[PDB]
Amino acid sequence: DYPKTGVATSIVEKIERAEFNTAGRKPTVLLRIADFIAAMNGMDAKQDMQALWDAEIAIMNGRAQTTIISYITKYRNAIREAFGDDHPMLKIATGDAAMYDEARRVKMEKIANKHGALITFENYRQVLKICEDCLKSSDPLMIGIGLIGMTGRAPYEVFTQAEFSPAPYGKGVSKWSILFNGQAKTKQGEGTKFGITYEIPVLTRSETVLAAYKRLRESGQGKLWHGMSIDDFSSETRLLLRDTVFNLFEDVWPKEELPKPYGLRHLYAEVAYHNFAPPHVTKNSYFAAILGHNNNDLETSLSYMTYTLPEDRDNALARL
DNA sequence: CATAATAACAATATCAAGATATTGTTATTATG
Repeated sequence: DYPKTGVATSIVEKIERAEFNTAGRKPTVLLRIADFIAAMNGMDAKQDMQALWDAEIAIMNGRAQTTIISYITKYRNAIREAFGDDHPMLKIATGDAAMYDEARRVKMEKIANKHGALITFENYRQVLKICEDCLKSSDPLMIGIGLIGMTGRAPYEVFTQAEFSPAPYGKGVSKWSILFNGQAKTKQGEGTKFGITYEIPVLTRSETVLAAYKRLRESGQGKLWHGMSIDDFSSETRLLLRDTVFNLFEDVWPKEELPKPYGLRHLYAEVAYHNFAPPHVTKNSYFAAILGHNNNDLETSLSYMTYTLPEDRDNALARL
């Protein structure tokens, strides 16, 4: 209760921008958050805080649990922005503890189901070739896609904040590996890849990737993308990227699902493990190494194992 | 009447075991 007044400038600016729009939805949630932070101003009693949060929770009732959790993240971030990390509301404005447990349960359950039913990525070579061809395109979006397919970085990392640099092999450059900076979703942890330049494998010669990236950065849309926030990047590119991926790998992607930009990261993991993995490491370890995870974290890699390579599928049936 | 824009709505994958930050889908709105 040290600060009793505050303003979440993010939401407010997002509303002022949306005051004059040609079309689209009405920012109802942003409005509820704004009115929330507004009502929070001047409060010193915690019972009324609890009542406010009880009503606000009572609002988003007939919705999805994931949606509710995400919205709670929104509210909490708004509170942190407006007042600070010392406000009692942060201990009040949180989700029911039995909700997060159900979430975790469902998550690990899904992963477990995916691990018992791997998808055979039969035409993966064609996809890799498609990305490699996108590496030589003049459309920055395409170059971005191909970069996702080849270096395996996330769309946010690739389009907004990647720094690929030549990796030395003793003396000269490495043909099948580059350097990378910086990782996303790290939240600035002690043992995360925050501000860490580490070596990653690539699925085509390093000169080609470096060239395509150098072209990507110096473009107009590339400059428009650099340093962008996640919401900005979303509203700017998300649907276009989605439909371009939709149209690209239309008839070469596994029939069990639809082409999504993040599948290229999974395929990157599987293939680079299939080609470059040393004999004294496990799959989880190599995955954690090349994907850049928290220190001593091998469970996050479990979410990246959903595909199975045709050759493995073949020689596994060789035991007949 | 489609039509495109827009944010609600939703799920996944990370750092840390209690949530945050990314990626992914659809209903609404103004408008032409």
